[PDB]
Amino acid sequence: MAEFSIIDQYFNRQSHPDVALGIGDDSALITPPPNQQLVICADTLVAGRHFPLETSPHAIGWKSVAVNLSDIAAMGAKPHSILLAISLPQVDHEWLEGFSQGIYDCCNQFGVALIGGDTTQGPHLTITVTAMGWIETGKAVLRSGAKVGDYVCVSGQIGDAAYGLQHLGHSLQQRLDYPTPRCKLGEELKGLASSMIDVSDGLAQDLGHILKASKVGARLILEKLPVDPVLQQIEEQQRWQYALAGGDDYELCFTITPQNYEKLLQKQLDVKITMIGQIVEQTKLTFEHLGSDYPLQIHGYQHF
Amino acid sequence: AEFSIIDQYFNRQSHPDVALGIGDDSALITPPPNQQLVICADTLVAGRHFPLETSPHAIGWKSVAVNLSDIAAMGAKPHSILLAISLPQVDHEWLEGFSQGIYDCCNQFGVALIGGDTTQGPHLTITVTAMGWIETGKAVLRSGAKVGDYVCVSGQIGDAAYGLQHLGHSLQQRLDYPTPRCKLGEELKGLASSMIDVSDGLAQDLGHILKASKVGARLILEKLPVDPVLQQIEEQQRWQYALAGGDDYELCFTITPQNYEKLLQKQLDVKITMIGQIVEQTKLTFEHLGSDYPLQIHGYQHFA
Ligand SMILES: Nc1ncnc2c1ncn2[C@@H]1O[C@H](COP(=O)(O)OP(=O)(O)O)[C@@H](O)[C@H]1O
Ligand SMILES: Nc1ncnc2c1ncn2[C@@H]1O[C@H](COP(=O)(O)OP(=O)(O)O)[C@@H](O)[C@H]1O
Ligand SMILES: Cc1ncc(C[n+]2csc(CCOP(=O)(O)OP(=O)(O)O)c2C)c(N)n1
Ligand SMILES: Cc1ncc(C[n+]2csc(CCOP(=O)(O)OP(=O)(O)O)c2C)c(N)n1
Ligand SMILES: [Mg+2]
Ligand SMILES: [Mg+2]
Ligand SMILES: [Mg+2]
Ligand SMILES: [Mg+2]
Ligand SMILES: [Mg+2]
Ligand SMILES: [Mg+2]
Ligand SMILES: [Mg+2]
Ligand SMILES: [Mg+2]
Ligand code: NA
Ligand code: NA
Ligand code: NA
Ligand code: NA
Repeated sequence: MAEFSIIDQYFNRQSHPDVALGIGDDSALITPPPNQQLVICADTLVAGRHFPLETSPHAIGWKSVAVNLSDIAAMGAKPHSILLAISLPQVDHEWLEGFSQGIYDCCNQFGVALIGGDTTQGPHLTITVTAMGWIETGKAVLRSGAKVGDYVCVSGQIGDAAYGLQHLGHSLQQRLDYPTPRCKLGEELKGLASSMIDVSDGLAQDLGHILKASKVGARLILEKLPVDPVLQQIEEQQRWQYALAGGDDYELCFTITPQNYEKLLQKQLDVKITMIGQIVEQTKLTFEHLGSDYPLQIHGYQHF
Repeated sequence: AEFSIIDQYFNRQSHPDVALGIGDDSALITPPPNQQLVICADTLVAGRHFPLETSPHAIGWKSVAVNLSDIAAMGAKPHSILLAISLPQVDHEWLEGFSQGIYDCCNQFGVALIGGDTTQGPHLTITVTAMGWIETGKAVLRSGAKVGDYVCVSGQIGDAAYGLQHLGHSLQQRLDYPTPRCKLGEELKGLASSMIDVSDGLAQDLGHILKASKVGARLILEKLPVDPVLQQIEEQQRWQYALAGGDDYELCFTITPQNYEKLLQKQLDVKITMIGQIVEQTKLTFEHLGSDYPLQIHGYQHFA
């Protein structure tokens, strides 16, 4: 079984009616919805670096899609379709069946179509997914735009996936293996959030991209960070390391005025929202604990 | 480090046809009116899609070229690319040459680099996503070939496959620096009845058209456009390079006699050769000096 049978056997379910031309030709074709901009991103997952080597093939496929839908959500946009480029050393039916199942389970959960890609042989498992979304023209939430006085907020919990990586077997491994892209929240933040980013590297480092892009600073309250009860029971130091520098969260961190935060809380959401601090004028990220300044040194995930 | 790599090598101005380029979670494109998005992605694996010692400039060039080739194969105009690279080491001399190759190909064809992803991985792997636009409904597909249509191919075929086995020969330039036939693809909109780019080998790639169109073809072996160097080698090897070599990135297309006459009236920037015609019998056969010529051909396939 070779390249072309592989595509047909695992990556060629019937295309959505809303896709002008799916898998089968030199490119895919999409008809843009009217009065909307294309939103596009791509992220690579390297075996043994973005996930443990023994990660289940289903989880590998899920996360490959999930982390890229998360980057669409971080813009306020609605995801539409993906391309899948996979390089793998060996043809393993069992692995490919479970991997394609994770691809399609994530796509199906968020209404996304798989419309093309590329399948190659290479010595190390390497997956690049390109994601495409659409957004009302002009309405994208940027990493710039945060203003002094805006609240700093984050969805869900932070630190779960990082704790899980260090405690494989623990229930919190599910947050490492199966992050949830906050797609509907991202769309609900269109027109409310003044800036936004998804927490892939670590909350402090990813907030920092907003602070640099907006030429502002932020003061965070450590005891308001939303952590899992398990992390609430570990020592404070390691708890805040996990929460602020763990990464792999794929939650949304955003800024928002107090008035728009009240409108956001009136909405029906599928995820917890926590206000964790405020944007300030001084161009520094600082931490507060029990009403006093808390010095804290911290580094997020960077390749190389 | 990762963030310095992007800023130093992959962050040239955006440019004008791009609402939001590099620096956010996704890129933003305002679609031109009355046009469909054309999108594709191809992966290059070091030591497999190019000799390990290929210059970084040629690696960058080809990474873009092979993807513009799949846009050209639809009759579409290329617009922008994303670049996903997994690198074992940070090498500034390599990165300078590679990024220069990326941009030299983009600049030659009016294409913007609007985003991507940079990761560490044990083996050099590059996936470019290419985006183009086509007047709605006017894409040239792999289906559509009709009995009586001529089979044509641009340029020369076999050059790159010869160069790969004769590294150091002048024809290595066609391996290292294929030319995507962008303008020709555009000029075949409304003229070609079907089209594919010849990445795997003319016989196999024409085979994809034959299967999608439910027709066959008869090719005239002495009409195949080969380099003078291949004209001087034994004819069996000549035909294997020409028909199963791959890596040509020429356009193979079908066209009515009537529309072929119109194509010739255009001032084209590449040679065009009529090499045979579509027939009812659903087989690819070869003819040489007026008689059937049996030929066993196997084009490129991963895991084969
Ligand atoms: N893993 C994949 N998932 C989805 N579609 C894929 C995948 N690999 C390839 N494809 C699709 O299968 C078709 C054949 O792929 P390919 O032979 O690589 O095309 P080309 O030779 O034009 O680059 C294309 O339509 C491509 O987008
Ligand atoms: N090699 C590259 N070429 C072009 N753009 C790139 C490349 N690598 C990353 N980018 C861009 O740099 C920015 C930051 O990348 P990254 O930190 O990986 O984003 P994210 O964490 O949201 O996935 C993005 O805008 C991305 O599109
Ligand atoms: C085996 C293993 N080691 C380490 C990690 C942690 N990790 C890997 S990548 C990463 C950051 C997210 O990946 P990146 O490539 O930076 O994604 P992007 O910012 O492009 O979305 C983290 C915290 C992991 N998930 N698995
Ligand atoms: C070192 C090396 N070995 C072999 C080849 C030949 N080769 C590699 S890939 C390929 C076909 C084109 O690659 P593929 O991944 O199938 O591209 P696609 O069809 O997706 O465009 C050929 C002929 C090469 N260029 N370099
Ligand atoms: Mg092609
Ligand atoms: Mg990224
Ligand atoms: Mg990302
Ligand atoms: Mg391909
Ligand atoms: Mg990152
Ligand atoms: Mg992001
Ligand atoms: Mg291709
Ligand atoms: Mg191929
Ligand atoms: Na990305
Ligand atoms: Na990444
Ligand atoms: Na492709
Ligand atoms: Na390929």
